[PDB]
Amino acid sequence: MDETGKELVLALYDYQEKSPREVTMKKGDILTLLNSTNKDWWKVEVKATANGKTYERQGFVPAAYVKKLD
Repeated sequence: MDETGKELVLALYDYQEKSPREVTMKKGDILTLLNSTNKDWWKVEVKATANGKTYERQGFVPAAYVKKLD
C-alpha cells in the first residue's frame, strides 16, 4: 500500500459529497492530505471498494471540519 505515508487529517464533523469531484468523511475519520494550498478547502485522497478491488481517489474537504494531524 503506497497511499499512506505523507500526511493525514482528522475529521471533526461528518460530511456528504455532492459532486463527483468531491469526497466525504465521518466523525473521527482520517484522510490522507495531498494539498493544502487553500485555507478553506484541502485536497485529500480517499479509498473506495468496487469490482472486488480497492482504489483511492482525490477530492476536496472543508478545512473547517477537518484538521491536519501534523
